[PDB]
Amino acid sequence: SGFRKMAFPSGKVEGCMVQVTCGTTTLNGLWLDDVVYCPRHVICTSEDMLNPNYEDLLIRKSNHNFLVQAGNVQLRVIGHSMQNCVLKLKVDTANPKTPKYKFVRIQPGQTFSVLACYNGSPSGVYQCAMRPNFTIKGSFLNGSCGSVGFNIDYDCVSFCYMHHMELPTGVHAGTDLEGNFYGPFVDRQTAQAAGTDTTITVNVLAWLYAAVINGDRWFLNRFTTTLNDFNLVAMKYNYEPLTQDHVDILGPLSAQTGIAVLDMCASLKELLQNGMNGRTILGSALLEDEFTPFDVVRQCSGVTF
Amino acid sequence: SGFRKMAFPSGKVEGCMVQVTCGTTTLNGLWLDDVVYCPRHVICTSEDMLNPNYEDLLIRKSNHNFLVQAGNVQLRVIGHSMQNCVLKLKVDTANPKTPKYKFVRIQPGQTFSVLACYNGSPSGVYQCAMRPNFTIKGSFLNGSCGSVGFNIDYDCVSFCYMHHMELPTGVHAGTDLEGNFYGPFVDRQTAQAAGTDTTITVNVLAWLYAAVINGDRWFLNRFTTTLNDFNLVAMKYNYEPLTQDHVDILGPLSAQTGIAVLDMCASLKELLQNGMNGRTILGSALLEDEFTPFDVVRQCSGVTF
Ligand SMILES: C[C@@H](O)CC(=O)N(c1ccc(C(C)(C)C)cc1)[C@@H](C(=O)NC1CCCCC1)c1cccnc1
Ligand SMILES: C[C@@H](O)CC(=O)N(c1ccc(C(C)(C)C)cc1)[C@@H](C(=O)NC1CCCCC1)c1cccnc1
Repeated sequence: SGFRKMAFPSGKVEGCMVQVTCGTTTLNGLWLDDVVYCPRHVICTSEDMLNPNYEDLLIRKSNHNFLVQAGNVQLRVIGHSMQNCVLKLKVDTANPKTPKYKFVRIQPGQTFSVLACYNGSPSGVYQCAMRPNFTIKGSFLNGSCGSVGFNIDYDCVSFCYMHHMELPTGVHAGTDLEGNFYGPFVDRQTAQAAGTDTTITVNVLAWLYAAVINGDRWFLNRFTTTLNDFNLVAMKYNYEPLTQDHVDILGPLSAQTGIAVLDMCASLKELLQNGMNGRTILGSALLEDEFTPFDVVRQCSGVTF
Repeated sequence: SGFRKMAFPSGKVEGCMVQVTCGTTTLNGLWLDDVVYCPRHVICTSEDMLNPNYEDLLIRKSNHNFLVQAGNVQLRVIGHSMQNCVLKLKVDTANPKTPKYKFVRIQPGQTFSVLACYNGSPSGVYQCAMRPNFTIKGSFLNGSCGSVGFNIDYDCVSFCYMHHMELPTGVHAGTDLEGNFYGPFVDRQTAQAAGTDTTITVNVLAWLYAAVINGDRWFLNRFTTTLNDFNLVAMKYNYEPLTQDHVDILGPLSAQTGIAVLDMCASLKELLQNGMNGRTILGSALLEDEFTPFDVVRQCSGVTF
């Protein structure tokens, strides 16, 4: 029993973290096979942050201008290239600790673990969701750039996020491992606004099922609703519209608990319209939306890796 | 910026997890040097759970009755002994992945990371506090027994918790790595009550400092208070009494923020007496007490390992 924001075991990713230095700027890189991946803004100076021309700045850099350090050993950089917003540094040694891996571009509302690093060394690990507005609410200090987000399936690490920047609002923005930003953000020090941050409705429902599984059920009500009726409520409260795909994804939890998805929607509707009256659900006084239906099944079934 | 419940990187502990089977019971063990540590109730059957005589049950077990498996390789058990509530299985191979480690018995209110495991394989990692009543509110399913809790200081793993049981209330109980339970709990299937679960006052204050550091400050009030006056409020709300030791431990955060500790106590007093009026602090609608002053400084300073 019990329900916690649980990250994946981070060891397979720890063995891939390296330090990348270019000039006076150091950040984190990801060493898989003989390629080190890192944010291209490693080539930026104080001058460059406001409006960098990355192609022009890159041209002034040769292989020997990138120092890559794994622990205390120095990798030899034998090639470099820019792919969208990431740099790919070819090194002369394949990482002996390279796990089975894939690069994946995740959908908004999906979750992943972040291994926060500084100077190529791991600091901690925590679970995140890609917000509907393509930000993440992480914990990142100066130098955390190039830390990665990932999921693990048995023995395979799916890398889905590289950290690039903090917005002036204090939320975080970054790329997939092909260097394409999630959302409309760009890697320059300019004012950038995130859009409206809506709540991931299918995730809240999954967490309500997790609560029922754990015995927390004061919120189960006497009503049902319809998809269209519920979504009238979701829109007023900045919740993502619920679709039949979402209902289908909740199927396994619905079957485990015997609670029809639309019945749980009606409970959520009453929760949105009346609040929680000073009660808690799974130790929280807010409706939590950073657990997917898969996350719930994993933690309530004990899937290992 | 940002503040998250952050666990330590778990790789050094992943390399120490093994599977221990005795008869039909399998759980997790911890393999350090040539010793495997695990809960002694691995020797229990269905019969034994209500009132086991562990000494008598142990006598019926020889070295070859313990199967220890690390990944898919079998360790040879060349000795066994009971130390309080843990079994120590001497194996013929020292773990090549043994990290620098220590066994530590932590104080109530201190935090640690838990690497939840099943069948010797890691499932996830999360941050926990040892409650004042010596329970932990974890996420543990059947078979999680022998999963460990730990802190890391640079290169040294301090093991402080081994999971043994779930109470009928759904909270969790376990031992240090010498097999002494935290709290009054025993390893048998009998009704066991935790006492009153009080709030870790010094941890709430630390988290309030984390909020100020992060720009969340609507709760800073115009009052101050005294230690004795504040503690009158703490007692009404089941908060741990605050001591001058606690004030001293908060010194670094007080100096970083320029907010005297007793001023923050007065803000907390108003928060306890008036609630949060539907506002949030660091994304929470409750007062969070599972961050120590050290945890806050680490996450707000970027200490790596
Ligand atoms: C240094 C780099 O290795 C990693 C790094 O930490 N940061 C970073 C610094 C410059 C850049 C440029 C692309 C502008 C060059 C990109 C990221 C800062 C950061 O984003 N500051 C923002 C702040 C408001 C807008 C301007 C930049 C940071 C701090 C905390 C968490 N995450 C990130
Ligand atoms: C099987 C063992 O390897 C690990 C294990 O998972 N559990 C365990 C089972 C028996 C025992 C005895 C000491 C009684 C033999 C100790 C622990 C159960 C558990 O505690 N059930 C409680 C339930 C109410 C009171 C009776 C025992 C569990 C489930 C979920 C989380 N944590 C633990």
